[PDB]
This record gives sequence, structure tokens and C-alpha cells, in this order.
Amino acid sequence: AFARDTEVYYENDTVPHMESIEEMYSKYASMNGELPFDNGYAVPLDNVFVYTLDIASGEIKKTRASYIYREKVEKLIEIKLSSGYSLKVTPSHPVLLFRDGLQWVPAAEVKPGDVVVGVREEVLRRRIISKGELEFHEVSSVRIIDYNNWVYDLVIPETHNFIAPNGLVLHN
Repeated sequence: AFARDTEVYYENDTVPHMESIEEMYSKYASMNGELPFDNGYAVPLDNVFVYTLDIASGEIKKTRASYIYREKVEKLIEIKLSSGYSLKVTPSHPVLLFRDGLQWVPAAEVKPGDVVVGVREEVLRRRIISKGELEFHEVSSVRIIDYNNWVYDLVIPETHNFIAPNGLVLHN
């Protein structure tokens, strides 16, 4: 799951939005209502789409996202890239790395010097979005953060990943 300030890129109705996952949760809770589930809460999404990468081919396509779920968590791992971007996730959250080949590795196994996989972000702003160009980012720091707040998961029925506004390929 993702920290509240994780930016997400999505379309609804045909127009793009870029906002934090908490902002997006709050928008759809205003529009659709919140459902208590497990120790958390879920909100339904209507005609929200995110972009996803077929990692083997490099084809990017739109796919629907159905729900966002949130729950409270005490500690997260922050993976700070040399670029300055931070991915703040729960410790078992899979992160797409290149080590000996492309591999999903849980966040708690990521180390400084690892490289995280993304696409050139310009691809999300093209009129037609078809093929991604991969780009790798080096991990500078990995540390535990005292978080004590809501973490967010996106339910995407057809796929295991979606693309962030900075192009990172994130596990759903």
C-alpha cells in the first residue's frame, strides 16, 4: 500500500487528473460513499482509468481501476531516489527493480544502489499513449518512517501495475 501523498495519474470521463492518492480517495468518497471493510475503508470508482505497462513488450494501455482502499499503518518504508522522488510504501509492497533481470522485490528488500524501473514520463502527456520507453532510477536511501496514518491501495482488476505521473511502474 501507498502513503497518502503518493501522486497518481488517472483519467475519468476522458480528462486526466494528477493528484495524491488521498485527494483522489477523498474525491470519490465525496462522490460515491465510503464502505467499511476489514480494518479499513473502501471507496468505489466509476469510469476511472489508469495506465499500465506490459513490462515484457513495452505496450502501455488504459485499464479500469475499481476501488481505493485505505487503512491505518504505523511504519512505512521510504525509498528515496537520487532524483529526489520518494516512494513511501508498506514493507511488503512490491517494487519493480532491475537486478539480474526485471524483478518485483518487496520494499523491505530494496537497498541503496538498487535501481527502480519507470517509463519516460513524457509518454503520459502525449495525445496518443502507446509505447513506453523504460528509464531506470537509482535508489539513494531506504529508511523506516514513523507514519501513523492512512495508506492506500488501488484495486485494478486486470493488471498488476500502473504508471505514476513521474513514470514509475508501481505495483497496484
